[PDB]
Amino acid sequence: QPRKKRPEDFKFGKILGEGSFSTVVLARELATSREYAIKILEKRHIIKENKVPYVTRERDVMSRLDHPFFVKLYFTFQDDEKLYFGLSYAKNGELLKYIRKIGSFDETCTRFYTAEIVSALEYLHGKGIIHRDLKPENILLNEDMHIQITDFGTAKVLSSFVGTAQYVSPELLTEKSACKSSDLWALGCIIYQLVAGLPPFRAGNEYLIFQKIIKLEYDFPEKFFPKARDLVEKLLVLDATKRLGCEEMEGYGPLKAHPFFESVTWENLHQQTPPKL
Ligand SMILES: CCNc1cc(-c2ccc3c(N)[nH]nc3c2)nc(N)n1
Repeated sequence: QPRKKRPEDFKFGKILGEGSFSTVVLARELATSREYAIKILEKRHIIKENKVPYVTRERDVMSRLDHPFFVKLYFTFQDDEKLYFGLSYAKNGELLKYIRKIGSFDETCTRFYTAEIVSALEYLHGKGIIHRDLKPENILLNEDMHIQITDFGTAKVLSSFVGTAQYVSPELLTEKSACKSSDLWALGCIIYQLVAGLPPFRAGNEYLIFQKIIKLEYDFPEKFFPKARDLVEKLLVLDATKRLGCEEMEGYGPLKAHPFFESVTWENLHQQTPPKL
C-alpha cells in the first residue's frame, strides 16, 4: 500500500454534499489527475455528539464492499482536526435529481434502475449488511448512468436510530428493530416514487407521515404500471416477514422472478447500456 495521502495531495473544489456531521467535496489528486469525492468529518464535532460508532461503522462497511453498484472507499487520512474519506465520484449526482428533472420514469427506465437497486441489495444483504437509510438521495448515478449507492454510517452489520421519515418501515416505528426487510420496504417506496414521481407516504409533518406508514395509508395513481404495482404491494407489507425478497419468503430468487422483471438479464446489469432518460 502507498504512503498515507494528505490534503496537500489534492486540489479541492466544489461541495458535493452536506450533512449534519460531514461535508463531501470534489477533489482532484495531482499526481494522477483523478477525481475523488472526499468526505470530510470534523473530529471535535463527531466526538462531541457521540458519533464515533457511526463513523467507525461507515469506514468498516465501505471497506468490505466490492461491487460496481456501491460507492467505494479508496483511502483515508486525517490531519489535526479532520478525517478524510476518499470515495468514488458519482459525476451525475443523485437519483432524486433525475426523478425531479423528468417527473416520473417510464416502464423501461423504472425496470432497469429497480433491477440495479435489487441486485445491489442482494449483494449487500449477502454480506450480512443492512443500509437502514436507503433513498433516492443515497442512490447516485455514475458518469455512465449506473447506480452507486452511498452513505453507510447508519448501516448495521448483522450478528436504535431512525432514517429518513418517508422511507422508515413500520417495524422501526413499532419496535426500534430492523433487518433486511427494512431495506425492502424502502425499495417499495423508491419504486413507487420512480413510477409516480412522489414517495407513497406524504403528509404535513413527520408525525403524520409516521401515522400513514403504520396504517399503510397510501394508494396508487391510475397510470401506475400494473406489474410494478403488484410488486410494490408485495413490498409495502406491514408484516416484515412477508415482504418479497426477505428470508421467510425465501429471498431474492422469488423477488427477481417477479413478472415486472420479466425482461431482465440479472447476471451483467452493470455491463448493460442504461436506458436513456
Ligand atoms: C453528506 C452526505 N453523506 C454522505 C454523502 C456521500 C456522497 C455524496 C455525493 C457523492 C458524489 N457525487 N460522489 N460520491 C458521493 C458521496 N457519501 C457518503 N458516504 N455520505
